[PDB]
Amino acid sequence: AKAVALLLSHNADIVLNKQQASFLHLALHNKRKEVVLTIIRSKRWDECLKIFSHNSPGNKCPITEMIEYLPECMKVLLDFCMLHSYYIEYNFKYLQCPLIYEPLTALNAMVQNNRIELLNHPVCKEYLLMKWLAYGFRAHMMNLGSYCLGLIPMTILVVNIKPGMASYLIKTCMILVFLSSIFGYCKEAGDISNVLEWIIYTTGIIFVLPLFVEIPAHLQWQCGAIAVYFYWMNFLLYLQRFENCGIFIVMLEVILKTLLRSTVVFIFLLLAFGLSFYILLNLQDPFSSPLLSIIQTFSMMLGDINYRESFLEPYLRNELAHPVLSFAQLVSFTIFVPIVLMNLLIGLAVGDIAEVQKHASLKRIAMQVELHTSLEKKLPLWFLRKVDQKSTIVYPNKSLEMEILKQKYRLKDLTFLLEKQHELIKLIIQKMEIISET
Amino acid sequence: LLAFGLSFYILLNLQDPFSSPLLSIIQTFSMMLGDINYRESFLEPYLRNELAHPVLSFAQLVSFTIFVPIVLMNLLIGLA
Amino acid sequence: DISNVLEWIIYTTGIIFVLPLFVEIPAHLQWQCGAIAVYFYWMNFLLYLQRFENCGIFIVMLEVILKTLLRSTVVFIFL
Amino acid sequence: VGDIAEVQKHASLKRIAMQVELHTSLEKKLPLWFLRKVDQKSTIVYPNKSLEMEILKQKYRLKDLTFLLEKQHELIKLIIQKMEIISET
Repeated sequence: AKAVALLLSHNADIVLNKQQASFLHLALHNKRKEVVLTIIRSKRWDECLKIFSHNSPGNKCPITEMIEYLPECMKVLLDFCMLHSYYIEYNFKYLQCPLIYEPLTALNAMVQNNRIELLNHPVCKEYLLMKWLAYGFRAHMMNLGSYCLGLIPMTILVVNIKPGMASYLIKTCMILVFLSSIFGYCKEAGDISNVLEWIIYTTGIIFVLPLFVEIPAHLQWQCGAIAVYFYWMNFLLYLQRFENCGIFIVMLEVILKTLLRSTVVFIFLLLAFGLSFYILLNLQDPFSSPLLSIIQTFSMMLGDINYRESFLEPYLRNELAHPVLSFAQLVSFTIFVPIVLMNLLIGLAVGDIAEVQKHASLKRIAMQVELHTSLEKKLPLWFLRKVDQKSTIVYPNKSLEMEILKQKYRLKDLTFLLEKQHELIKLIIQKMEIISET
Repeated sequence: LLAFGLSFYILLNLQDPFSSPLLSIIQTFSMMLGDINYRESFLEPYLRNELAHPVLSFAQLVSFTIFVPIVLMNLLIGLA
Repeated sequence: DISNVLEWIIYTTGIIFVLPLFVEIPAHLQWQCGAIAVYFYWMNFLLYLQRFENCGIFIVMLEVILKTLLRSTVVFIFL
Repeated sequence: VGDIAEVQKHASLKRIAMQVELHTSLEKKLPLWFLRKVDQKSTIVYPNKSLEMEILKQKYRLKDLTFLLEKQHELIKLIIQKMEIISET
C-alpha cells in the first residue's frame, strides 16, 4: 500500500498494458486489500475509473471485478457513497452503468456472487426502492390492471347468469373478457406460473368462444368453473407478487411436487384399503360393491363417517366374523397410516422449506434485480431516460470463510518470506571466512 | 373461500346448498371450518347418477380437503 | 431389510391363496389370506413404484416409519 | 423431524451410493453376453431435446513451514559452531 500510495501522490500515469489489464485490474486479481483501500482513500479515482476497459472482455469493467473479487472494498466505497449531516443523502454515481452490458450491470454482478452483505447494504436497498417506485411499480400495476380487466367481468357474469344454459351487460362483460384475454395472450407471447396462465388464458378463450361459434352448454360451464377457480388462484399469485419477496413462488415448486406424489399415493392407498375393506367387511351394506367400498373408504380418508355403529357396535352382537383383522385394519388406517403420512410429508416440507428459507433469503434481491433488468430491457428508452434519478433523501420522521481465507493468504506470505530468508542464509554460508575453526 | 365458492356454485348448482352464490360461499366457509356431512351431500348422489360432473366434482373435493389444507398447513408450519 | 420380510409375507400369503389348487382349505382362512394378500400386494406395488425413481429415500425412512409404528402400537394400546 | 433431517443428509449423500450398489449387484448377477453387447463408451448431450479441506490444506502448509524452520535453525546452529569470534572474543 505504501508503494502505490507514494507513487500516486507523485505523477504516476495509468495506462493499458496491452492485455486490457489496468493497474487496478491487477490489484484486484491478486486479491490484495490494503492497496485497494489506499486507492479508494486517495484522489484521482475518477481518472483511474475513467480509463476503464472496453475492448477485450477478458478483464471486465472495474466495478464488476471489484464486486466479484473484493467485497469489503466495495462495502467501504459504498459507505463513502452514503452521506450524512439527519439529512441522509445517497450520492449514487458508483452504481452507475455506462449505458455485454445490462442495465443493472452492477446489481447483476453483486447478486450472481451471493455477496449478501452488499445486497443488504443500505445504498443498494434504496437504489432498488428508487427503481421500483420509479417504473417497476407502474409496470406491475399495469399488468395487474390488465388482468383485473378480465377477472372482474368473469366473476360478475358467472354470478349473473344461472349456470345451465348456452341484457347488454352480458355482452359488455363478454367483450371485456375477450379483449382482456387477447391482451394477456399478447403479453405472454411477448416455470409453473407460465403453464398456469396458459391454462387460464386457454380456458378464457373457450369461455369466450360462443361469441364466434356455437358450443355445447355443459362444456362451456365446465370451462367456466375451471376458469373462475384458476382466475382467483392466479390473482392470489399476483397479490403475492405485490410483495418484493417471491418466496411463495419459490416454494410453489415444492408444493406441486408434493401434490404430484400425493395424488398418486392417496389413490393407490385408497385402492388398496378399498379391496381390503371389501373382502374384509362384505357382510355389511357399505361394502356390497367394490365401487361402494372404494367410495366409502374415500369418505373414510376424507374425514367424516360414524365409526361406532358401522364397526364397533356389530362386534358386541357378534355379527362380525374377523375381529382381529378388522380392528387391525381400523387402527392401521386411522392412527397408523395418516399419522405416518403426515409425519413424512411434514418432514419433507420442513426440509425443503428450510432450504428455501436460506436460498431465497439470499436470492430475494437477485430475483428482484432479475425482474427489474428484464422489465427495463423490454421497455423503451423514453420512459427510463425521463424518470431516471440520481439523488435521494431519507428522513427519520415521515462469518468464518473470509477469516480462514485471510489466514491462508497471510500464511502464504509468511512461507514465501521464510523461503527467501532460507535462501539468503544459504547465501551466507556459501561465502564465509571459516578459518579459525576450519 | 371466494374462489372455491364460485367453483362450487357453478359446479354443484343442481343441489340446494349452492342455490345462491351467498349460500355457496357460506357453506364452503363451513367446509373449511370443519363440520359438514360429505357422504349424503356429495358421494351418495353420484351412485344414483344425479350428478353431472363426476371428475370435476371429485377433483374439487380432493383438492379442497386433502390437497389445499395439507399444503397450507405444511407451508404455515414451515414458516412458523 | 424390511422389504425382504415384506415380500416374504406377500409370497407366503399368495401361496396360501393358491393352495386350494392342490388340497382343500377352509373358506374363512382362504379369505383372510386373500384380504391380507391383496392389501400387501398393493403396498408392495407402491414400494416398487417408488423404486422406479432413482432416489430411494422413502425406503431409507421406512425403517424410521416401522420403529415409530412399533412404539405406537404398544403405547396406544397401553394408554 | 429429527430422523428425517438425518435421512435428508445421509441419503442425500448416499442416493448415488445405493444406485451404484444395485447396479453392481445386477451386473454381477447377470451374464456377460448382455453387458458385452450393450456396453457403450461415447455419449452426446444437446441443450435442446466447505471448510474441512481448507483447514486440512492449512495443516499441511504449517507442517511444511515448521519443517523449513527446523532446518533453518539447525543451519544457524551450524553457523555458530564454526565462527571467527576474535575481535569480540
